Amino acid sequence: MSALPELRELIASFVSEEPPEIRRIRTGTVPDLPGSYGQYFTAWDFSNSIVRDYAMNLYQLTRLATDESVSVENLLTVFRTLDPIYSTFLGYNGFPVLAEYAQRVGQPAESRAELLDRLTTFTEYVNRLTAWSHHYFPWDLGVDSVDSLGDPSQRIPVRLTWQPLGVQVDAEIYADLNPQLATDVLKALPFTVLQDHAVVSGESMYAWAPLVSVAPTPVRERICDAPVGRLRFSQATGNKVIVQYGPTTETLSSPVLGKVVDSHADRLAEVGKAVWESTFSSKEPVWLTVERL
Amino acid sequence: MSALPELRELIASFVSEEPPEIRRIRTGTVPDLPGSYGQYFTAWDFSNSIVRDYAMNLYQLTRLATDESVSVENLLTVFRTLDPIYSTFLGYNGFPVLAEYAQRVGQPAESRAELLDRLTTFTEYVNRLTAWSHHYFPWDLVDSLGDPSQRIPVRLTWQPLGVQVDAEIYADLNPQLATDVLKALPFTVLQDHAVVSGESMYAWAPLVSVAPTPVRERICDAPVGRLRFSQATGNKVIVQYGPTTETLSSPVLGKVVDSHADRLAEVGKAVWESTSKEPVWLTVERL
Repeated sequence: MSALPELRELIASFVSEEPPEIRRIRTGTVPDLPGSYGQYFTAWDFSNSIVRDYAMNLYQLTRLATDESVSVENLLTVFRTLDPIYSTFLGYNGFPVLAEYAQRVGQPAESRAELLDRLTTFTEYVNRLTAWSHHYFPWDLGVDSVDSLGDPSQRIPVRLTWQPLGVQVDAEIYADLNPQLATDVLKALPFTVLQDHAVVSGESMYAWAPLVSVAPTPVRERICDAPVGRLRFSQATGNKVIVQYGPTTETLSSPVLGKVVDSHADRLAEVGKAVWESTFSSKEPVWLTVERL
Repeated sequence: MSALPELRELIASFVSEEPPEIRRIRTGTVPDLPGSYGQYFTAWDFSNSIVRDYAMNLYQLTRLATDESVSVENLLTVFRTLDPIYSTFLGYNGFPVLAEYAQRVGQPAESRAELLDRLTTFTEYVNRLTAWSHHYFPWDLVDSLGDPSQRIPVRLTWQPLGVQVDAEIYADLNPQLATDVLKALPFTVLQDHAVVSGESMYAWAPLVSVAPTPVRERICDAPVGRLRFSQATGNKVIVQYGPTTETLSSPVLGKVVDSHADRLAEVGKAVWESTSKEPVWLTVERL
């Protein structure tokens, strides 16, 4: 069935509409008034950061609900230690409903039924809150080929569309490299989600996709070593579809999803300039649509 | 024997000196130059936040090694699942040694004592990295319960302010917590101010108490002069000298006597601006 049905309508509402929480935090109208000495930028820094790291904790707890070596009640114990501290502080720092649903996950309700699904739903919920926080946070104040490796018949064509940019690139999903990962993304297609730029990785863009893929990733590519047009699906940082359009420095391995065709790789730099303008200063909503051709 | 004595040497040195990582991140001397565009404040904002939120993960894992229902094979599984995304990103974002010692904690610790000490040593290591990052981060952009005779006096002195209050630790309310805190006396650690609660000051103490805390007080309900030892947010001693808004309940460690509570407002005024990022030291000692 549905773990927390009231959450699924909230995940559906927040893929397109801004959550009231991100608004009250960014406008300094959080009810309890967090922040020291007349100012709320520091509490803003703690809401942006804690809601982000909480989401990383929740995702790995979702991956743990799949591990059968870890006992079910043992996992419920682990969840009822790290989650509480993050929840009640987020409940005080502008995320009250996030705090309330966290206790509902920390319940001995059944086993696995209320472990995997509950986290999945809640993890997708907190990743959507983190998506809007990353968008509306004032960052302005401060080898061999994997593309060749693989059956050419397992390439699934997709088109990326940025509005109101009006730009469309054509990409290719690598479905034989990470089978279940590609299946998890194609079953979520099509989706239109807010587009944001990477803030530490360099010339890269990521958008939180509406899914919680727990699929294995046998093929992973180092980010800094990714070609122009690289499609990556980072499950650990919030199930994001990442499009790299230039040089990046992050040396970590992220799952490989595919790549934009070379004829359309020239149009990614302009979109990245506009999307960086969307995350760094303007805060103007640039939407991304991934769809199957 | 300690699990990682070379880490214990780093924890001892960082009480008075700034870690070499915290220096380069605050100055933008990270080797691969992280951060988008030409600015590095985002890499700074991520290093301060990720290492602060990582220490909380490490502390609850340290508390999980006391749970005997969770097996050492199971705690190592939750470690080898939740740790990498935080350790490898920190290793790239200016904490390479933190990444190195993180895998060494996830080894097949033959015993729960072996794994727990790896956690306790590493938790204090990351807690001091969070302490110096919190100090140099540009943010400018129940008393009647128990018996009085069951309470131990201490003396707090802030340099170079020269301000000295006399406090009283309630050793009967949270016995294990108070015992674990007194064992660190005397200690001189950097004093910082709270940035989200209100008029409060905390300083990271050189210990990792996982002692039970039966008596916890809501911060918004805490009187002026309240001594709190929050184990979850990095084992720091907190002195509230004015109004606070945080509604979370932190363990009660003691309180500065009413006679010297008039002297706390001045220190907090010269500590809020110190967190200017100018260092201020705190010495707590047994009288």
